[PDB]
Amino acid sequence: LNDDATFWRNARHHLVRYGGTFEPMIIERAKGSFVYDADGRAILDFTSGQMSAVLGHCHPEIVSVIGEYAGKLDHLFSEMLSRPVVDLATRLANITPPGLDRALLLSTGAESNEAAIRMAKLVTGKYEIVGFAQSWHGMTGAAASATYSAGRKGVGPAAVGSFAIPAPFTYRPRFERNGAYDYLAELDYAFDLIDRQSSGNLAAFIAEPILSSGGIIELPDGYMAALKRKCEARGMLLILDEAQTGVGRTGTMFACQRDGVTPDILTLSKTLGAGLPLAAIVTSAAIEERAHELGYLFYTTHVSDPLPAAVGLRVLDVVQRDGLVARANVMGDRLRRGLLDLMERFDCIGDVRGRGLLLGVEIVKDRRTKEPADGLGAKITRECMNLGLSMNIVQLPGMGGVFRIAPPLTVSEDEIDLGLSLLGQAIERAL
Amino acid sequence: LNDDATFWRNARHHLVRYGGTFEPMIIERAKGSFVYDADGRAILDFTSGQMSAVLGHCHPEIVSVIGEYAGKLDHLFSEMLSRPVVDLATRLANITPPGLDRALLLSTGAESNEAAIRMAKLVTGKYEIVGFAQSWHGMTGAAASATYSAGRKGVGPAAVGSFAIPAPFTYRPRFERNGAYDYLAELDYAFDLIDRQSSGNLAAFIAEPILSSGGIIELPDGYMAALKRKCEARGMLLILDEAQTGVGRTGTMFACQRDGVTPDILTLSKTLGAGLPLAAIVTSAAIEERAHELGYLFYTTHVSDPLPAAVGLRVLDVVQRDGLVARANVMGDRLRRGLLDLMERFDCIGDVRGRGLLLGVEIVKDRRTKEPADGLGAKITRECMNLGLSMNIVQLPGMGGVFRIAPPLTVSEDEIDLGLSLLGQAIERAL
Amino acid sequence: LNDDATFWRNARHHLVRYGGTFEPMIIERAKGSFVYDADGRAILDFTSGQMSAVLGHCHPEIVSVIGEYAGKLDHLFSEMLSRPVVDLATRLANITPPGLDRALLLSTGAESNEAAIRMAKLVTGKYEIVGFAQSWHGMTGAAASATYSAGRKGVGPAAVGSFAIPAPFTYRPRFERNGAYDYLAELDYAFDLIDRQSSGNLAAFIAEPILSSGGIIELPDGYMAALKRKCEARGMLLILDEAQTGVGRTGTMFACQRDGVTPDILTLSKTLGAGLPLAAIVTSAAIEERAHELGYLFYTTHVSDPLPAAVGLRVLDVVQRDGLVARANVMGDRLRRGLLDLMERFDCIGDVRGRGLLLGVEIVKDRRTKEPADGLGAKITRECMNLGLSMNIVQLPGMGGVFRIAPPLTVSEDEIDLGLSLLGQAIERAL
Amino acid sequence: LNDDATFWRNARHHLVRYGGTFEPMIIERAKGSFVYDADGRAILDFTSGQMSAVLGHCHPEIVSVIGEYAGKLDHLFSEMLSRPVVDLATRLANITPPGLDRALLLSTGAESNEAAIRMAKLVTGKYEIVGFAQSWHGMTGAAASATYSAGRKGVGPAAVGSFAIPAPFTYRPRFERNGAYDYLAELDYAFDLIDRQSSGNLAAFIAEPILSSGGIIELPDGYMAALKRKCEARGMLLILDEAQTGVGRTGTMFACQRDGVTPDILTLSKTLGAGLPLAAIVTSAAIEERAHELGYLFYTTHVSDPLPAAVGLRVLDVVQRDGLVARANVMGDRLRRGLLDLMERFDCIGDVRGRGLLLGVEIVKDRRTKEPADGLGAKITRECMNLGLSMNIVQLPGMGGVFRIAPPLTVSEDEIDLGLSLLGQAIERAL
Ligand SMILES: Cc1ncc(COP(=O)(O)O)c(/C=N/C2(P(=O)(O)O)CCCC2)c1O
Ligand SMILES: Cc1ncc(COP(=O)(O)O)c(/C=N/C2(P(=O)(O)O)CCCC2)c1O
Ligand SMILES: Cc1ncc(COP(=O)(O)O)c(/C=N/C2(P(=O)(O)O)CCCC2)c1O
Ligand SMILES: Cc1ncc(COP(=O)(O)O)c(/C=N/C2(P(=O)(O)O)CCCC2)c1O
Ligand SMILES: [K+]
Ligand SMILES: [K+]
Ligand SMILES: [K+]
Ligand SMILES: [K+]
Ligand code: NA
Ligand code: NA
Ligand code: NA
Ligand code: NA
Repeated sequence: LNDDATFWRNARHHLVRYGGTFEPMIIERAKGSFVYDADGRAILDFTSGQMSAVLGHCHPEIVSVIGEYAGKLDHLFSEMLSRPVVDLATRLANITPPGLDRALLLSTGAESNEAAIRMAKLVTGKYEIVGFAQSWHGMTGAAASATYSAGRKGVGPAAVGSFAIPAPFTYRPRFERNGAYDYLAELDYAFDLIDRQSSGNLAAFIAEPILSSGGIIELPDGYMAALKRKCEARGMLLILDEAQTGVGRTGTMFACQRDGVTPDILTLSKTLGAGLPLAAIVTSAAIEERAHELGYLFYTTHVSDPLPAAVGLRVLDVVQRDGLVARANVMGDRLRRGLLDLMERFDCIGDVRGRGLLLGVEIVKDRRTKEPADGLGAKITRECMNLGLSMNIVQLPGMGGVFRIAPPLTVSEDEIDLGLSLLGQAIERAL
Repeated sequence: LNDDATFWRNARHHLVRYGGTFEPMIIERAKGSFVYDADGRAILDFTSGQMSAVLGHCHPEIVSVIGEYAGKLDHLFSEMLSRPVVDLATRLANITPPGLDRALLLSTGAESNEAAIRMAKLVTGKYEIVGFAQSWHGMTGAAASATYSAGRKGVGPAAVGSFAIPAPFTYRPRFERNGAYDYLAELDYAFDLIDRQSSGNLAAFIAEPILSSGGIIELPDGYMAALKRKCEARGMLLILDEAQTGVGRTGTMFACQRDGVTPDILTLSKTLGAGLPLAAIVTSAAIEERAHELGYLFYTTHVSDPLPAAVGLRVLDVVQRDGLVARANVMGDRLRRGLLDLMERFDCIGDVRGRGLLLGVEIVKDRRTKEPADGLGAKITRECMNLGLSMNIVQLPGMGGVFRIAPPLTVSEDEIDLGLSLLGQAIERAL
Repeated sequence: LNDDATFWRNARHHLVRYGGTFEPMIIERAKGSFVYDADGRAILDFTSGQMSAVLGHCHPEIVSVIGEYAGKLDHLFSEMLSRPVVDLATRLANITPPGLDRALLLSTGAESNEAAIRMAKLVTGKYEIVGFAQSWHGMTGAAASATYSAGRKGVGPAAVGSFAIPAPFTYRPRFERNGAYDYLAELDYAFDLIDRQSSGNLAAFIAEPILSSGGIIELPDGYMAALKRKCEARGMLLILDEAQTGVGRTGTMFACQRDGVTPDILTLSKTLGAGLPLAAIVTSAAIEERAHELGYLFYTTHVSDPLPAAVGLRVLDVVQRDGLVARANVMGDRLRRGLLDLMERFDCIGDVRGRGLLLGVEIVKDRRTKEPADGLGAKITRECMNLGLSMNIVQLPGMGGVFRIAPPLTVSEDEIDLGLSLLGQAIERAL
Repeated sequence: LNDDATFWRNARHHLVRYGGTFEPMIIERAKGSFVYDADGRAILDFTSGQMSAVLGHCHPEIVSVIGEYAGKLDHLFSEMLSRPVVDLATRLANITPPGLDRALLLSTGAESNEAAIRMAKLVTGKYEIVGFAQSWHGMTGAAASATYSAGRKGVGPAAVGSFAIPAPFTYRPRFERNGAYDYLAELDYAFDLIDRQSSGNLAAFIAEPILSSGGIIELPDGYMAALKRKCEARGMLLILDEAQTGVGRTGTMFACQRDGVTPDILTLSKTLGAGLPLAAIVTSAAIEERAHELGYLFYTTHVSDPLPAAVGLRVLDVVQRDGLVARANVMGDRLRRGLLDLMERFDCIGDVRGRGLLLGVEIVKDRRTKEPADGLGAKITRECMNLGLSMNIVQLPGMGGVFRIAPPLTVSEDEIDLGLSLLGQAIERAL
């Protein structure tokens, strides 16, 4: 059982609480698209752990490689090179778009974002950063200064030069030009305001291709491209945060690949390490070169460690080989359809959005009003869990709560169906 | 060979440079107190990788556990608990001093420091942070704002409310009270200045028990304790950064254990993960409780992931079981003695300092003057490498460069001797 | 003549340049609505000096009082009270709206704004300030941090916590709700963005009732009132900057009197000192009381100096007695009509706006396009000067340049006509 | 009488309290070295109003000039030049040292300091400012960020990049080098710390030649000069704040004249306007030129207003003509001697310091201990007042309270004697 008093006792005595609430169970094992509690109950992992496990849990390939390096080459002095590093770095230059030539291998997403940010600041010699008002980039310093979906309060001033502008949001639009949502005019209007506040030290814009924590918000048609133009015009880098969208989750190796818009720095992590702590940034040779001339420094314990590098390489391998970017499209499409059927069935479902296997479902109380349904989302979620489906809903000011659905790229069709089912039941049972 | 042109070519085309210079070799394997290049040359790892591998490389225990969890329980949604987490958290409450009750399990040292810092800020409701002027806490946001040994330049304003005061440094003292180094009066004098600059929002003081990157600078007798008193008097937390001093490196599980001075938050990482990416903070139940009331948030992909948790637990186990804190004292003492013999032999050796197996050697040009010997340090280092001993020297304004010597806690006596020897030769050959 | 080489020589050798360009003449005397050059040429002062002389130049009443105190009571230790101070302070409590009870007497407008701002910060215990994106509050610290019409660049970071939102601008509207300019919805939309960026430390909103330097932009119907509501809802003070709108310039003693919306702090200066250096802030007894409890401090050399206090009292007197707030309405109305006739005559005149004797004229190249007419404004201005009429045009990104017309409240009708004429000619001659 | 209830009533209802406490009297007139209450009691003004009236109160010369311009040329558009301006600007280039060529004419001391500071920032392109830990520069933005004697608390973050270092203080020394106060080594030591905290954006150092509000602290022999060297070495401007030391108060036109060390920008105000609101900054032609190239802007209502300019010119005149810088030396010396006699008489007098007519008297409880005498200072002061001598004591952490004695440069010998007497009595009567 899940009731080990000792377990819960220590848990209560010795854990720092760091947000949300602990799931009332004890996970004892995980494999593929499931986790198993202490009763051996199998739980369908519709979020791939914390939105990371694209290969699923305990992937035999990973398990293989992990072992190899653990026993062969684990960790080294940060000034020593090894093959996994150069290989992974090289693979990355290779699978990313053109213009992305050199990589730096780290440990976390926020870390990856801090590296990028520091780099833009170094090469521009400026420090003002602009993000979206519903963004998430990490808990640390700079990444946190640019995160607006949450965390801004009660912990001192943000970094000097922090700005946000609204994310283009088709589902809940607020900028009309001629009786229609002109999100491109919204962008302009936001930028002028920014331009008016700047001290003249705009260094970069950071953006998630699809805002996840922000409620699965997809940058609409040509926005990304217009955005790059705002940056270029201002002598700013555009940094694309692909912690969750990267590595084939949206059914392209990299989301930025869909818009055909290549950023100045691309950051990776969650899906790169597929559950393990490995991250990276990728920049142009020109940018890398100037950073270097200017003395760029981003030296850590784990930068360039062989074991993690090895793990990411294997992940990229397996993804490539097992043709998982496409599987994300197939399954995603299988899932969307189901979500849309449910939506047919249930009025509380106000929106089915997202891409590939990064889908979002927006719970509303009234389709015409899109009145957020209060408590309803929490219910569905509670219910999914009982029914044995791990889910995640995010709730920001102004919108219905959103289910963030992101199963493993390796998920099966039945697993999808199974999931779609538990969900159907959870909603039925929650109304 | 180490000349694989392809290797070096890609390395040149695809790596972002992030500080220092790449060692001209290709590390192909590592085991125990050695790394091996592409020729199979065995290199004596006198820094335990990047000052992390207390168990040495590829420790069979680690290799065991790594495998287990990789294939059993890897990564989970951050709201799900599992045993390694609670166990490690519990172990930590247990082996740390009194007053340290609850832990948070993360991925990196800077991450660990950011968590701590944010926590102090949350509970004090203030934001000014004070560190030592030769500190190192990480590359990220807040950790970087409090790092003064380097990195402050060319990357925008530091965080609002950043201060430093000089570290008590016996080897090179600058505050005299009655014809003697009154480092305790220095502390007072520094604090008054701080008090005069504060906006009245002093939240914490952060400190390394022994400044490593800063040149193996040990806080002298009663300083730590006086320091805690400065904090207490100001309503500030004292955060102790034990990324490298922790986990028995200085011959106590935790350096703060030596002074009998327990901090408000203790951070751990490097030696905790023993090469793997795992970190932690530990605080009092009272502090944890208030943080929680105030909504403390520090939510990451890898917080509470079972695999890393598992790895740290095993590390603590093995350290305990194999009685490595003591081995650090034995070996350390074996090494110090040798360093002191060399010092007898060579005048360029102006100082042998540090504790346990965290020793520092300060290169000078003249003992009477303690004139830093220019280029000499770099030479010795170059030479050690040829002789097959990996070394690390750090150089700050005002001092001779310092060798940071920190072999694995598992190192053998011959390995020590061997090392002491290569060093003797490197110096001979460098003069 | 105006060519005194010596004069111009020294002027060139010994003056720090501080913006704009020096008028090529030498002002030798001033009286009423004119200044006279070194040739004795009379220049019609359509801006009342630097938008200050509501009584005109060298007002006999002022000249009287100035003398009195100069020879009777000039300057005192800031802890000594005298009658002019208490009288003026009292007069102010008396003529200002309800809710405004206590005054602080200073020297400059920026000074007045800094006092207010510091006060809001003290009583809220917060520090984030929000202004309009085309505002002007002064050159100093905080006033400059909240000034967005200009000056933000090349002089370091602005104050921590600085924000702006767009000013409601009917002439050039950019926020449409249902095929119309919903400036009230714009306000909401701006505030949400602000709310999303705040660290949770919103202390105040500062605003000019009519943006002058910003291009004579009048807050439209009910905006001010909605704004106050944004502040109230957020626990923020609303500070109204009436440096130029105050003291009857807009045909009400205080512009805020028109909307029937009373701010938490009101600041005064330009028109208060009527050319002399005297300023003030006025707050509620409740606010004053709390500031005091919290130790409010704003101690200067000239706070509470009798001479200036005396001068302002006399100004208020004379304004009252000579019924100048009304004269501002009469003359203003006389002037608007003329401006509108010109507008009839000339297409380059795209807008006649403002209130009382604070009128603005927006030069455009095409009425349909409202394309700013480039160089045209500068011409008209040059021409006015030749014709003997001192004018002022302000030019911000996105708009035609604007003439800021603000003659003395004491101006005569013929003087108005005269002015309207020189202008008619200047435009004719500039096309 | 001083009891006008109405007076006190309104005073209570309508005055914002802004620091300290109101003197319980009603000043009705002032002339020469006295102010007179409502009973006609004559009070000996030992602080020249708020340390401003070098000509004394209601100086007939001033009264003359004030009238002239009031009725002739008062205030103008900031782009119009007139003779008083150019004349005063020229006079200033003339009486100041070499290297000081161009002036900017403003209204207040803080204003003057903000102009200077902004200028340094513009020309260095940097923003970090360093001052003394017991400084006073003004209540506004930047001036307040650099003021450390008080005001730092409860009003938000200071400006980004604010630093202080300790002022060299012979009376109460805390840095010993070889059994002696090495204040020059203190300076070095402070600067290294600063160097370690800087983001590499040191723009200027600001300093009062003698810290007044800070307790009449005179920069010792060669310090100023060493300081200039710190700045030069760092590419920083040295800005000298001479609000009170300037204009012959210390018995040199400008205190910096004594050390033969000329700053990059010199600011003036208090004694320049001799009670009226007029200030100025003076810089080198080279600096002015570069500021200008870079677009320097510091545009105010009262910059370059003829009336105030006129008043300062007259002040400089009269000072020159009436040979008041020397009178400051004579009288000062007359006063010091008396203070030293008192000191002979009373043990509570621990220190007689200062220069010219800017003397300070430090009250202590024990000469050997220099234990600040608590309440004693306040007593003496209370007593002086009863005896009819207006005095001012300032009290900072760590020192006895200090009387700041600064009578008019025009003061007479008997007036000095008279003062020395009331003081003798006040102390007698306070013990
Ligand atoms: C006290 C402390 N706290 C946090 C950190 C940072 O942890 P991490 O960079 O992994 O986040 C470190 C990192 N130490 C070094 P080092 O091992 O060579 O001394 C990593 C490369 C240069 C600094 C550290 O000493
Ligand atoms: C775009 C992006 N960048 C960096 C990060 C941070 O990476 P990390 O916290 O590991 O440093 C994240 C983290 N995402 C979450 P999520 O998976 O539930 O959305 C981690 C828990 C709450 C935010 C992220 O989405
Ligand atoms: C060196 C310096 N610079 C600027 C200023 C500020 O000028 P102002 O406040 O008029 O702007 C001052 C003000 N001095 C006092 P003081 O005369 O009692 O010492 C004004 C009341 C308390 C501080 C000053 O000493
Ligand atoms: C609303 C407001 N608040 C404070 C101030 C500043 O007061 P001051 O500069 O005297 O401190 C001003 C100054 N206005 C001008 P203007 O008269 O030409 O518009 C001074 C020259 C350019 C800006 C102002 O409009
Ligand atoms: K490494
Ligand atoms: K996790
Ligand atoms: K005063
Ligand atoms: K002017
Ligand atoms: Na590429
Ligand atoms: Na413990
Ligand atoms: Na009123
Ligand atoms: Na000169």
